[PDB]
Amino acid sequence: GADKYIDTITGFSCEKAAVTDNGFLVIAIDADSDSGYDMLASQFLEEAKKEGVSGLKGVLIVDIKNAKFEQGAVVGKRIGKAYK
Repeated sequence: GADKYIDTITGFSCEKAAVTDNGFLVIAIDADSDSGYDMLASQFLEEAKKEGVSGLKGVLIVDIKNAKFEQGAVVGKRIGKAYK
């Protein structure tokens, strides 16, 4: 699963992250803008796969300042995205 990867990037290259039930890796950053982070999403997706995280549909970037992490889901505007 993704726990080891998440535990390596948390507080390193993002503030919080989680895999959601629908198969996305959601990464929360201290964003200055409310859109435009697709390139970051693609870099994270590539890195997650390089570190052996399987089964991801994609990476979603959200702003730590407004996202709400719940069990199995993250609520908030996606400020960047990348698909498998």
